[PDB]
Amino acid sequence: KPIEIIGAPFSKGCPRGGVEKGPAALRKAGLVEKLKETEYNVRDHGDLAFVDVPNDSPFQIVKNPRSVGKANEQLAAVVAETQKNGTISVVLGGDHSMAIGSISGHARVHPDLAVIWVDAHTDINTPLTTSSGNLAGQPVAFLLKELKGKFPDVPGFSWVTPAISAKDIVYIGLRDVDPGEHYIIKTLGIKYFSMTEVDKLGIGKVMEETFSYLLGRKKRPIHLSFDVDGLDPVFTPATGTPVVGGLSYREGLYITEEIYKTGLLSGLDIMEVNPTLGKTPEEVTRTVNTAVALTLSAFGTKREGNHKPETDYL
Ligand SMILES: [Mn+2]
Ligand SMILES: [Mn+2]
Repeated sequence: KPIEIIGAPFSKGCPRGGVEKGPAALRKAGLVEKLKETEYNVRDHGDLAFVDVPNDSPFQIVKNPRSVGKANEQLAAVVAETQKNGTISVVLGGDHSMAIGSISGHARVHPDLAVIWVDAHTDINTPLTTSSGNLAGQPVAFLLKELKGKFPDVPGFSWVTPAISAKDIVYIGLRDVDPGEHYIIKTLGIKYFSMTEVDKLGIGKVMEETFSYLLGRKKRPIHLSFDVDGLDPVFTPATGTPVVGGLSYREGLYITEEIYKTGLLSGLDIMEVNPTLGKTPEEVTRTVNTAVALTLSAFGTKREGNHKPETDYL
């Protein structure tokens, strides 16, 4: 099964800049080369070039609506294209607003996909509930069928068509949810494992329940959207919205190892690595290293070890 790396150096999803440098930082560590050592064939699509929309005025409180909408429409096309050729798409973030295009394009080919969203945040604010207007905090609102018509049509997103229902997504790692967002996830009956549930059950039981919920009735493609801020800031400090009390490095790898074992990974997003936000060079190395480790883990690298078949090592 082939892999296609797609860079999304974009940061208009938030006011802070820097996350657009994420793809470069990840590639610098040798991510592409390391992936080629797994049992997957790897193709690098390179980084997408995003055309900035001039005079991109704010739609009400929403910032950079047209630019974000355009970047995501382009990403959606690329991902849909790769999915059509039966390859696994891997999007290297910039900001999480890019999940709109990544998941939308993925859903065009696999409408029955299930989403596992690892994040400290729900990123489900709507243009009407957001207090900042940052689209990086509203991705899920543009993807859910249940929220269609719950907010005004935003300039640059008419191409969007709600990909999944609130019942096809599972959140893991939540600990910084706005009131409006909490109201939404409760009202919509969305399945989630906040840090409270992770502490209660243990990451082992969390994954067990996550798969039983999403795959119990039918096996289907999995789209893993991973926000590095889902892990505690002591592991992934170089990110824009760090929140204390997060998933450990170990828990993060456990998630990816279990997802690899399902053999259902169809799409993956590695988002929010902002190289300009490390307080030191090492904080960046630390963040990039775990983002890289998570990616390789999603593709077969196991902590117990690995070895190539049909090879008598002795
Ligand atoms: Mn996020
Ligand atoms: Mn986040």
